[PDB]
Amino acid sequence: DFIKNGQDVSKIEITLKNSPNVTDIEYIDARDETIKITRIITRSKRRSDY
Repeated sequence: DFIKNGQDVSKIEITLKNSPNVTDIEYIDARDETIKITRIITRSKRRSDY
C-alpha cells in the first residue's frame, strides 16, 4: 500500500555519512566517510533489496 499503483519497482537512493568517531561498522570500513546505497523493493517480496 505504500508504493503507488501503476508500477512494481521503485528505485530509491539513500546515502549515509560515517565519521571516524564511530567505529566497528559492519560490512563497511571505518575509513569510508560516505556510502552509496541503492535500495529497491517490489510488491511480491516482503523484504527489501539493498
